[PDB]
Amino acid sequence: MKYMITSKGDEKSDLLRLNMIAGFGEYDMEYDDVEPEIVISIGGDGTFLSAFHQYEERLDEIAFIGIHTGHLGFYADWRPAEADKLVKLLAKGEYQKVSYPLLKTTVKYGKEATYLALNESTVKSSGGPFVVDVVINDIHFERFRGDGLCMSTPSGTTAYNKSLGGALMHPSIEAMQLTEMASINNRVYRTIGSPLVFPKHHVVSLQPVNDKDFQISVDHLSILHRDVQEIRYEVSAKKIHFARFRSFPFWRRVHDSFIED
Amino acid sequence: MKYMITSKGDEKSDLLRLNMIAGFGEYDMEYDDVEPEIVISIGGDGTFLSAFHQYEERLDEIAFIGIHTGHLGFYADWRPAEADKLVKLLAKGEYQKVSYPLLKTTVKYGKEATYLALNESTVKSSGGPFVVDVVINDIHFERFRGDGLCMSTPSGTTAYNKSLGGALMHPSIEAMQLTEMASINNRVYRTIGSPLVFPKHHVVSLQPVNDKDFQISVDHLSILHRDVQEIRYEVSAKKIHFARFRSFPFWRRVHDSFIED
Amino acid sequence: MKYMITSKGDEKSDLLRLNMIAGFGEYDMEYDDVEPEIVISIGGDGTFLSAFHQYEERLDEIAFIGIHTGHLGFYADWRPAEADKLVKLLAKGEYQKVSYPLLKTTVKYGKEATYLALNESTVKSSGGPFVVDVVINDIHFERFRGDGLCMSTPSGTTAYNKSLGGALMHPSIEAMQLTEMASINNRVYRTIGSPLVFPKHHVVSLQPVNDKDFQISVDHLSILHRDVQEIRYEVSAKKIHFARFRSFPFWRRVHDSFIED
Amino acid sequence: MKYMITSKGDEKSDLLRLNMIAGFGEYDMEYDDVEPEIVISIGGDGTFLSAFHQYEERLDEIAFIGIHTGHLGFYADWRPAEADKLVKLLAKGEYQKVSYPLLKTTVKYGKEATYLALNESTVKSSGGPFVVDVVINDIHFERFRGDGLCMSTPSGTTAYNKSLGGALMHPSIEAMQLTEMASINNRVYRTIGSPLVFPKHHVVSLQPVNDKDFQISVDHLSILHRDVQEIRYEVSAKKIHFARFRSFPFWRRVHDSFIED
Ligand SMILES: Cc1nc2c(N)ncnc2n1CCO
Ligand SMILES: Cc1nc2c(N)ncnc2n1CCO
Ligand SMILES: Cc1nc2c(N)ncnc2n1CCO
Ligand SMILES: Cc1nc2c(N)ncnc2n1CCO
Repeated sequence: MKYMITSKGDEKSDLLRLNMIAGFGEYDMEYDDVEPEIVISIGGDGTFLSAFHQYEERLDEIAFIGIHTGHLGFYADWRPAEADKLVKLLAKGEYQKVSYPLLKTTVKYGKEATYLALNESTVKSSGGPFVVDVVINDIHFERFRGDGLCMSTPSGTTAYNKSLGGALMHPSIEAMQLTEMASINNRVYRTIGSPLVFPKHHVVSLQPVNDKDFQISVDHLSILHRDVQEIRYEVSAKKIHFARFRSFPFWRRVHDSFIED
Repeated sequence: MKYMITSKGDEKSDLLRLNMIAGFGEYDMEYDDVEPEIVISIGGDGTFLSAFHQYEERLDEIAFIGIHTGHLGFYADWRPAEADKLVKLLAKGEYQKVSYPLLKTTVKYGKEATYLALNESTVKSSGGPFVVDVVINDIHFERFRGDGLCMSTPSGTTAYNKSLGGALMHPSIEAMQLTEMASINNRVYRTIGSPLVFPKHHVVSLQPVNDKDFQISVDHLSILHRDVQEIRYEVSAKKIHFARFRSFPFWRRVHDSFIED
Repeated sequence: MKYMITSKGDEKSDLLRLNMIAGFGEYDMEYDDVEPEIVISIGGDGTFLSAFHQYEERLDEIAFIGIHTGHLGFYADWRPAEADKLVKLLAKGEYQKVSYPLLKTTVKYGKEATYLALNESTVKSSGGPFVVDVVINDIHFERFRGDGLCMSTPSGTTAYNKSLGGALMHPSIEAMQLTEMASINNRVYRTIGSPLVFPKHHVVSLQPVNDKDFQISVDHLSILHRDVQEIRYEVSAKKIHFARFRSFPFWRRVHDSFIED
Repeated sequence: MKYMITSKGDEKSDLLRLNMIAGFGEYDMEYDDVEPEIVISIGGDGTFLSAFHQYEERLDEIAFIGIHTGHLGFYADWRPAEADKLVKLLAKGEYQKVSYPLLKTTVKYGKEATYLALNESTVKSSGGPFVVDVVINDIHFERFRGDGLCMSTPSGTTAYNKSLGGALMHPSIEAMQLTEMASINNRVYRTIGSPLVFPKHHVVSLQPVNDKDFQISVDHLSILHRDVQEIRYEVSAKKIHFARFRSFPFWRRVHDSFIED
């Protein structure tokens, strides 16, 4: 079927791309980077992240695959030596697909803007103090003061979420996790401190107290939004689909990345 | 139908119990503490915990209710002033039921012993050093050295799990969370550090490295087990059933307990 | 002697200032905000912080006093009701002085710039990834990757240092404490994680690995420095001098601010 | 002069001991394990710890040296290959001595008992809940509820203190650090959470609220004390003296143990 391949841009990732394309030339596979059904990422998890956001409007028609030319990644989790076996099983098809949950972020102004995140979305101040009221399912939960907040996907829990003390969630759990950044807790300002894991259909909204300008990141895209009235987090109805050609368990992927390999 | 009421044992909880029983006497309600369908706990979350383990072999035939004579609890979450309205709606029936996940703990010896936990199960050393190999789904994940480990239910995340840095999970998520106690991480011993959230059907097993004696707790029951070969954690197939007479959201219950009320 | 008074600028702090000045008019006290020997801060700890940096070149000739028109502060630690008793004991003199350690920050370019910090100095990235080599006493200690680093004074440990997990140090200890911000620790990048407390004459230097641009803060002053070659931290030879008119222990000040008052 | 050598008891540590003794036989050195002036520990930090407590009543007449037959230790910080160069410089004398601060622990009953700690002293419950009032310099600081408390020496900060989130202090700082174990913080029970670093002459006392029985550890000695009325912590007037034959900085020792070697 139709396929395309992105590359980190360095020498080793470009040459591995040209080899798979040539290998794909020996099968009924059409290269099409406009309406592809297979998207192969060669490089790292960041290269995978860019491939995800390049085709985030066609998520239900694509099965992603990641190849890591460097260290092992949680998304680019196949060694370059498996490329020739990869193009082989990709051309036959009949493979199985695995789906991971995504995070929807809505930004309301004085107008709206929606985004999808494969890892996490963070909110910080535009320079001054960061103060937001945290509203869970329309119930005011807390007034947060500190550096910022981070809402992570399940598979995103191994990224920025881990550095903030968040838990690692298996990606089969449809949920989202909220962690704090350098919260100030004293006699008069109190946060929950613990990370919070929210299930599907739970809406977490951040509302400004004074400053209405926040530096909002979604994966590696960080944009200063101005005159913000609300930031809404919830598990997305959309899922990212992976092509599965063998068994590489998430917990094993966690072990290899943080314990030793 | 059949019902029973447990009490913390102090004066205020005993008198509230006798009042509900007398109120129940005005309805078609038979007091039966052998095969009850309604179990009312009056006191605190600990009183609720004892009521749970008193009838853990009849979990599918019972809807639990907790009344807090002291501070608000996550299980005993109804004020004593709601007792007369409680006995009223309990007698009519037609109420809705809410189910929370439970944790199964299996202990293997040189023989087996199984337990159910409403909050958490912890493992510690019998005095010496605590060292276990952590095996997730038959894959060796890590060798843990430290004070001990804690596997928490979703609703149990607000108890001991919270004190160890674990996240707070909404109890509609069928999962279990593993946290570390004072892990030693250096050049040669490394743990994941982050809490781990496991979905249904994921089996986490602890295996001894040297000492085969561990102090194992299950909720408030702590027993020294000897000649242990394995400790297996997994989400239980059984669930605890609550009677729901109005709306008291979990996140609201979290706010009232840790932010302010 | 010579004195001056700064104010937060709001109504209550301005009027308390005019009252103390009028009270000072009944004594041999000359108002001089150019070469003062007494500097009174009325407002909050931030107002005190501005008063410190306004006269940081005359630190050895000044005894500072802070009055809090709002909540209790660690520097502005005297209630407005003590103002008339304050001006009284300040005019007589013969009071005792207390000294707190300060932090010296040196920035080297491709040129040098030095600063003094009463609370802390932080280093972060100019947008991209923050990576620095940490060199303690000319010995390379670690390569830090994460959000940033914070070096705190003893009295500054109750501010940003506390939010990052740092310890609270009694200000009679001449030392400085370094804490991490959202460090990434995996198989290939490892930080110490624990906060580090350095004594006098220990030099901690940060050196760039790739990006030479860092957003450096010193108390509430945050400046983007460009083409940076080194950042040097060490306990300053200078100390801030407080006027002591009664006993308000630091640990008591910690209790009142974080436990309850 | 007079000297003695302790050994871990395994084969490699025993043989290295007999070699140094034979090497000492070529010098004016008398083996005396009753009134030694040199105490050499061969094994690990635990072997060093036992050597410290074996001669804790003669601390001012002894210069300790540690040799690690296994991994590098913070006290046993000299490789076995340096033994022949060690016995050489030890016999000549004229070496320099380095002193580290120690922690004094006093236990009051309904009678008193005092102890010295090279690493730390911990207090925990005898099975039930651990609740103590924390009194700093006769001022009630907090009511602690949780697993227990740990007061660490400067050099002890790299041991149990590190696992609890405490900071690493350079041992030239005469101070002690208090850390919390799994504290419960909610609406009604609040602890400081942050570790606390106390200077010389600051007295930290723990007082029972209900249970008067506590499991108290001092380094590796753990004893159940009964009918306890008070536990007093303070920096000891005594110091441990090390023989210094070259330069092995503490921060370098920290790097080798936790970063990589
Ligand atoms: C892009 C990315 N996604 C990640 C993830 N889900 N878990 C761990 N690491 C990750 N990275 C590398 C930058 O943090
Ligand atoms: C018995 C109990 N269960 C709890 C829970 N699930 N969350 C918070 N607190 C709890 N308690 C009180 C003792 O910790
Ligand atoms: C200006 C300031 N200094 C502080 C300090 N040393 N400890 C706690 N709080 C402090 N504040 C208030 C802003 O954090
Ligand atoms: C006996 C000992 N003392 C230590 C110390 N001061 N720092 C790190 N590790 C240490 N050990 C080994 C057991 O934790």
